[PDB]
Amino acid sequence: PNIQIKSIAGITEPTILQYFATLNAGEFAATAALFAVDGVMYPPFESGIVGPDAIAAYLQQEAQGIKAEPQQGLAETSEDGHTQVQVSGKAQTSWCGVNVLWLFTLNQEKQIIHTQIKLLASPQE
Amino acid sequence: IQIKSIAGITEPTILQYFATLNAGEFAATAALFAVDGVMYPPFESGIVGPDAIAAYLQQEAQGIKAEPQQGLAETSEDGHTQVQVSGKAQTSWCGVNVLWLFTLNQEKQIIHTQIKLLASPQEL
Amino acid sequence: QIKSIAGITEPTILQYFATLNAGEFAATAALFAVDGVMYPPFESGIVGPDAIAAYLQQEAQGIKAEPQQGLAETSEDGHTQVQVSGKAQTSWCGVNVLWLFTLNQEKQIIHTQIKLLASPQELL
Amino acid sequence: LPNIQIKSIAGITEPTILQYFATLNAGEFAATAALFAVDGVMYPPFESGIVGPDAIAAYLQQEAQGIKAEPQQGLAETSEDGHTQVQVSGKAQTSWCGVNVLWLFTLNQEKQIIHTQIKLLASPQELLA
Amino acid sequence: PNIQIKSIAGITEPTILQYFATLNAGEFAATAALFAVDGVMYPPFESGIVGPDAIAAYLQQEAQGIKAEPQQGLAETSEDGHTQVQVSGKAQTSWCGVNVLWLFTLNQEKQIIHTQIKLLASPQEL
Amino acid sequence: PNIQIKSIAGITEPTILQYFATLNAGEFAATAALFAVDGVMYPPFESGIVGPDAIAAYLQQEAQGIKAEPQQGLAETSEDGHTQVQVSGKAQTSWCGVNVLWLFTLNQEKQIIHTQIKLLASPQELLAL
Amino acid sequence: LPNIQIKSIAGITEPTILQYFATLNAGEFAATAALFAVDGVMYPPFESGIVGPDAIAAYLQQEAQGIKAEPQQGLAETSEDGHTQVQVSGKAQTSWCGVNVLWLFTLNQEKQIIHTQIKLLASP
Amino acid sequence: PNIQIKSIAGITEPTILQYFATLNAGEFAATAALFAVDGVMYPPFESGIVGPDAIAAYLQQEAQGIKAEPQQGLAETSEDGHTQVQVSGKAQTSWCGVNVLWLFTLNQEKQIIHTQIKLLASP
Amino acid sequence: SLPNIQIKSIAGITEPTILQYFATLNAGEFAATAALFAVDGVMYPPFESGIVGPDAIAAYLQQEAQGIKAEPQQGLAETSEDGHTQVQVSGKAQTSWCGVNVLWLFTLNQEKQIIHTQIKLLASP
Amino acid sequence: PNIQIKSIAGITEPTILQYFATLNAGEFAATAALFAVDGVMYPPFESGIVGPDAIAAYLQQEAQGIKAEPQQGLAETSEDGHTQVQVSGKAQTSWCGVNVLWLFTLNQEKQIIHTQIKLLASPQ
Amino acid sequence: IQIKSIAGITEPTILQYFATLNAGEFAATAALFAVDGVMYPPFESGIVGPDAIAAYLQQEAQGIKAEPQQGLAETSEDGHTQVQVSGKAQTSWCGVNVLWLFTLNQEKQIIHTQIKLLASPQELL
Amino acid sequence: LPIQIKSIAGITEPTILQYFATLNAGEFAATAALFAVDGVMYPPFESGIVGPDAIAAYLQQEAQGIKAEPQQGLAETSEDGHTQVQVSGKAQTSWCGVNVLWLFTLNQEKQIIHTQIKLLASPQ
Repeated sequence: PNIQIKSIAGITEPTILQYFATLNAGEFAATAALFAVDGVMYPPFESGIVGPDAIAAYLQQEAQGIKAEPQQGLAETSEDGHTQVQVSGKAQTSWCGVNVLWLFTLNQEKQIIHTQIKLLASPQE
Repeated sequence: IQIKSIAGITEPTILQYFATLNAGEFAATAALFAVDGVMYPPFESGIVGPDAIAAYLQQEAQGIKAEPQQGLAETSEDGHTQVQVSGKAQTSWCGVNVLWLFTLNQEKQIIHTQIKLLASPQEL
Repeated sequence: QIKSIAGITEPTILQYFATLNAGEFAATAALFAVDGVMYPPFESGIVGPDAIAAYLQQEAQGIKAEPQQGLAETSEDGHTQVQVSGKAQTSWCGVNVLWLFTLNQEKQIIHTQIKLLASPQELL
Repeated sequence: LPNIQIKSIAGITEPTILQYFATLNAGEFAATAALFAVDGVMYPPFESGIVGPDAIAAYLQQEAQGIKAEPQQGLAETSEDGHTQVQVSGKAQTSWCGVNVLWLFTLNQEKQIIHTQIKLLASPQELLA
Repeated sequence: PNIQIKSIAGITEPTILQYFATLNAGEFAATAALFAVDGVMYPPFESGIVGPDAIAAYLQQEAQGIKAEPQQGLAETSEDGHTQVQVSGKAQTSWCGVNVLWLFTLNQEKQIIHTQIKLLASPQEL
Repeated sequence: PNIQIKSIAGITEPTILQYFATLNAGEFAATAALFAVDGVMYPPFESGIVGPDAIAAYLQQEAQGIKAEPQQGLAETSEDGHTQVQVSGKAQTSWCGVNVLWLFTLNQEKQIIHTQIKLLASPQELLAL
Repeated sequence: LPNIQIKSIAGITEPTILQYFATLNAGEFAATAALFAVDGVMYPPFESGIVGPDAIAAYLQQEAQGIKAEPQQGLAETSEDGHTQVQVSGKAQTSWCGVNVLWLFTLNQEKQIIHTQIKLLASP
Repeated sequence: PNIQIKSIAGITEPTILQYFATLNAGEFAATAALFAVDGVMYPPFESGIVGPDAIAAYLQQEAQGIKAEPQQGLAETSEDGHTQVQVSGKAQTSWCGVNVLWLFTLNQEKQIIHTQIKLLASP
Repeated sequence: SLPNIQIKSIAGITEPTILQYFATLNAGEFAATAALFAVDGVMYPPFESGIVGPDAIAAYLQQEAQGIKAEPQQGLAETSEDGHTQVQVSGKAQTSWCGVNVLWLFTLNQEKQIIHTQIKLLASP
Repeated sequence: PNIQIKSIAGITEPTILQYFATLNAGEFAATAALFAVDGVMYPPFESGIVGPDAIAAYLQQEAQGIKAEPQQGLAETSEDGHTQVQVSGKAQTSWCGVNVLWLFTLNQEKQIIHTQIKLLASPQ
Repeated sequence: IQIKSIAGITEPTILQYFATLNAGEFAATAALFAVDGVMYPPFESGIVGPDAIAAYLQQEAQGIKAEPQQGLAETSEDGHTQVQVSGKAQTSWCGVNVLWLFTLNQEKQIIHTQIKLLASPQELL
Repeated sequence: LPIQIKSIAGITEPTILQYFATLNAGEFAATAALFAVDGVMYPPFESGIVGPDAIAAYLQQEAQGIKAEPQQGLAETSEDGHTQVQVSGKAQTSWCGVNVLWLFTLNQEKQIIHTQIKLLASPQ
């Protein structure tokens, strides 16, 4: 299946664009494949999910019907060769919509070692 | 906007090179290359770095649709990735069959890419 | 200096080819009537000199037309029909082309069209 | 990549003439020069007659930069010999100064500019004294 | 003489496997045999060599002591029943080794109609 | 043409034409190349030989004096896309000539998956009196 | 490269001024610009101030092409602070049209143009 | 009078272009004017010549026949606000041309403090 | 066929044994090449061990030097106190797939026989 | 300390003469200065030593009391503007002496990008 | 770190001349000369060939600091290069203003170099 | 400045191949240089010619336009260290050929001490 994604201001990291594109297409396999073997997805509020297999199972049930809408981002390369990425935008679900900051850390080979979402909103929690 | 899948190719950089080339994101395409990454177009000499590359693409690559059908990718001893991709290039005047070659570094940046036309006795 | 074309003396046509090869796309578009149409081979149909000049600025970079010969006819309405056959070489591919044109009474290009011929035609 | 805006000149449909203005406007001084016959002459308003396309492209390369011609309307005649006379009137602007202009052209049987001349037309000068 | 037949990732087309196998074992009459009667082998530098007989002579003198090491390749079937094959790898001669793209076009009967070698740039800075 | 791939009545599958031509020319690398990675040559009296490398090795030692003279063959296409081929003929070595049925099985890509030999009644078993 | 015509201007003997006109007329826009201080300002007519030689030279390259300055006369005075105030009057010709002009120049102790300004003499 | 000088690669310093242009057109008064009050001209071989009056004098009688043809030069500004200039080229006379290095040192105000010629030949 | 022998000029080199070394090499004629050596003359090819005597050398050149074209461009020659001649020649060795730049080293005895020759390639780390 | 600067037949490239003159004089800092910033001296048997600082370091401890005696050499200029130099002769250090081929490559600025040493003959 | 640039001078031989003299590398300086190259110092007669030149430099040029400020260069018809560099030379006993002249052959060896003293603080009373 | 000879069967002695290759090229100066200082060339019928200078001079006037075509030869080494060579073939001109036997005696340094030619034929 062919997938589409809106390009994200300040980001040309291909792993990051693919992460968003796959997610909005339902290809949770391709999304989880972007993680390294021991890569960790922390979603909002729930505990960390490890490895492509568990990650892709998590997405299959929970991440259906969410549309990620990243507007902008920044990427910096640390001393150890890892890449740190911040991306801001909106999530839209079938109930309501929120503002979101997505955090990624990629290895020397651009596999997602970990990613963490935080909502942009103050003690309504 | 517009990431077509390519049989046998799942490498995000490769899919996006063709995706961005199909839009007018010659800067987005260009950014996929390493700082000293080379783009040898067919018949011209090697164009070094994302800046030159995005310049080249802005004047010459307008109105071209790459239509990659299939590809294979292999990992060398040095960690580098070798990719071949085949398919069509449609221009306003004619459609040709094309082999795209790519070598990626350990960081998935295109170190070099080369195009070879598929066709026999065609002069200059 | 404006090369001749066997069988063709009609200035608008000589000027059409000469201006394209030298990349003078404003000159090329100026030959068209206000509502003149350039139908390139695979795409829509481009109206007016402003549009036409734009299109020629992006796609027709690197092109060389090589008309060999032509014919021309004058219709009952005062218009002039011109057929010019030859080769068009771009950085990808060279093709055998037949340019069709229709000038009005003032010798402005009302519309032009490009048609392909053959070359890879073995068959049994 | 220059934006190309092609005027459209009232009463003038002779393509060589529409090219002439189109070319000058966008800086294709080579194209402009191509429009002349081999021994064709361009008389700009103040200097002497410049001969042949090679010279004319030189002259236009250094002098005509930045210039915007704005031909408004025109007339044309076809002579007994097959030549075409053309008169086009309008404004020529520079970033320093704008005047009103009559461009004269003559074309040979082959629609090449044999000669073109510029004539300046009175602008707000008060002979009203 | 020890014969080492390597797989070629993505390539299972027997004529193509044979071409590489024969070259490496120095069976250049077998290599030539894979071509159509009017088949053309274009080496990288010299002009086109026509027919099995010429091809076999050429390989007898020039191709001695070469090792082709194809890595991977792709293929495509045209409408005319022909097969296009693109194979990429290294060719080593012990004086020098270069990276190469082999192109092949096979007719309906799997005979090589024409094959070309194209060199790929190696360390060539500025 | 000096270099020759002889036809075999009934047989147009090129893998098979090449199998016989290469055997007869001694080009055992070319022959072994026809087989898939895990292809098996079962010679008539010995156990199966697996993979091109082994098959070339075998043919280098045991098939040096050999002349296959295939006469005719047939082929069929199974449900799975494999091709079955039967080719009957004579095989002459320096020690003895026999009547032979060669069997082949080709994958979808026309590589030899397996081949077998089956001896046929010869001129002298036919002297059954 | 260019030959430099250091035209006399009645009333003006300051070389920076003579050279400002001379370099302009020879097409030497980088020479002209060099006459300014590092933070010197050229106020052309109608557009805003342009600061520094590089910027000035750049501006001159695109806009000043084709123009002959024809200064006729000028006057200079030295201020208490050691600066020099110069007015020069005359024409600026183009191939299409001539305007009368007043060039103003203030120079520093080191004969650099710290600023210049042009005023056209007319009233549109 | 209109004064002529073929441009000098790497030099835009006006006092320097004036010097050569005045020299060539014979205006030795104007040349001398470029010097500070105690400015020195060292011509080839002979001693210093101090101030405009002496310089003009000197130029009137010796320099009449010479076309200086400077081709290139360089200028840099020392810490003392002075400018140092090297200009190289040919000096033609009606009998013979030689290659020349001209040296100039300018004060803050761009007057020539001192200038020195040197021939490039080895007879 | 007796090969036609092409005695290409080599700028700076006039010693026939050296001009003929290349010329024979190019013609096949490896036996003629080998004859240029003294009885105990040594050919050190690149990477491999030294090879002694015309017999051994013609054997070696028969199997390895097939389809190589030496392309010597210039050279220099000096005569030592002992009457021997020291020659260096630089140039290209072309095969049908690739070329390298080459320095040939030669030492000739008083009788212009090659007592030893050594080749070195000019590239790589 | 007496310095002796021998001519090298066939070789007039100054960097190369300096390399040898310097080495034989104990001026390793100078020798090292001949190399580009990222230039490499490969000595025989050991691995490559990058940069002048390192190269001077190396030469200070290991290279004392070596006398290079180059005899003759050839040079070439490549398409890229680099120079390749091959120099042959003897290295002597009293206790034992060997025949040597020095190899050099210079950039467009005549700095040494890499130099290697190859030992030659006498063993058999 | 080594090899200072000189305004307007890109000729490596000249850069190397100054750098080497400043550090006491008279061997490196002398080596820039052609075999028959001449160093005319300002008061003495000309010194021929690298061996002599290094000798001269060993006993007269120790303690010198040359401070070239700028220079120019021209290529003559015969392919020779002509270089003029001006600046200061300070020794322990006194400083001077100097014009260094150089002539290079086609191969950028120094054929000859000459020193001209420029007028210093000499008041003309 | 390349010269060539067809391979001579049984001969690899380089002085001998050069003699023929120089001769056929017209390079009679080089042919003469193969002889020792007191080397003698006895041509057919005429008296012996001594030394390269005389030899080259002779060859300049008499050897013009003759192509030697040696087919086979033998070489032996005597007890004195000299080399005795016999070569047989044709000597052609554009009119008519004759069969020839060349004899050569070389010194230890492979210089031609003497050569003699004989016609093979019983006419005249």
